[PDB]
Amino acid sequence: AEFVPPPECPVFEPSWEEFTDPLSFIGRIRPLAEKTGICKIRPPKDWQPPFACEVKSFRFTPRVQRLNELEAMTVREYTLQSFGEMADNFKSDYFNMPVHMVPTELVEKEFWRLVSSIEEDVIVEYGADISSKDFGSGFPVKDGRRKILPEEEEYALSGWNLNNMPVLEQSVKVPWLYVGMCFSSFCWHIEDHWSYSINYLHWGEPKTWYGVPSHAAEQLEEVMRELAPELFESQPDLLHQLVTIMNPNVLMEHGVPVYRTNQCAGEFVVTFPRAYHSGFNQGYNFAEAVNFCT
Ligand SMILES: O=C(O)CCNc1cc(N2CCCN(C(=O)CO)CC2)nc(-c2ccccn2)n1
Ligand SMILES: [Mn+2]
Repeated sequence: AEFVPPPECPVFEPSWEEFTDPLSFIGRIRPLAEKTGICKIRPPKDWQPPFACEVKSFRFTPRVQRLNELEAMTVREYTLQSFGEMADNFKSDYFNMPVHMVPTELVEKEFWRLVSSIEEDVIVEYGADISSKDFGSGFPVKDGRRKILPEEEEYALSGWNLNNMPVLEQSVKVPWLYVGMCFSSFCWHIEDHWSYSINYLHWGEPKTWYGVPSHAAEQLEEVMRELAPELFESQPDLLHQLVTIMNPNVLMEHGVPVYRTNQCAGEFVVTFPRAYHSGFNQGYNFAEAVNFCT
């Protein structure tokens, strides 16, 4: 009856030698991680980049998300502080306990119950698709728009700085920010041009991920087309991906391999080419993501 968590995706804790270059490291872990779609990377313990966003002027209007909008078939400005105050108040009121005491398995189980619930309409807000050009990237950048301390220059030049990832494909982009709260989510989808993606959680409560390897991409799309609303069945992928929310247990019951992970603060998540992925936030957090080429 209740949610059965998918198996855990691979977690890598590279040494300082293996942490020298991201593309080299991702290429060596590819034989395993591409069989799970997503993977988690924990940097060395002393690798702690400072949060470099202009928090004094950071303002945004988040988007409203109704969890059961598909089942039921049916805009305030915040600062970073005011959104976090709303986010913590929502979670502590909903679970009747401090936000840091709510188990991740409980938020996960309750999230998927609310998505399919008809008698309970839960509505959250998500600060999504905030460009790193608006208020700066979460990573220090030698832009000249903000001071970089000597202890922060190694992070401004690091290859794991998402602003330093290669983004140009060989033929004949900047990171985006996401301010999450409890139950704010993103549905199943693949990146444009089947591109890689790397995600870094700067701070806050964990972000729960679900991933499907690329070898099962067609199987997921077939299951989606079979069970998604018939009114959205003939929609193109770029538009259907806006409303492709589906319980992972439903995919697993149809033979789709699904892996999960809890991305905690200071940890990376890499999605491989054509790896369908979805997830939700356990609470107030801040993430940065960019597509990169190999
Ligand atoms: O929350 C994170 O830390 C990043 C999760 N990853 C996203 C998030 C995203 N936002 C936020 C969630 C709502 N939402 C969807 O649910 C449909 O995707 C769309 C807007 N949009 C994308 C995306 C879109 C088009 C092509 C590639 N990617 N990826
Ligand atoms: Mn995406």
